[PDB]
Amino acid sequence: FAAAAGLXAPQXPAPF
Repeated sequence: FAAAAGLXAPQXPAPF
């Protein structure tokens, strides 16, 4: 769970 958030997070801007 924690891992998921941490690995995803830097790509949050991408759809933008």
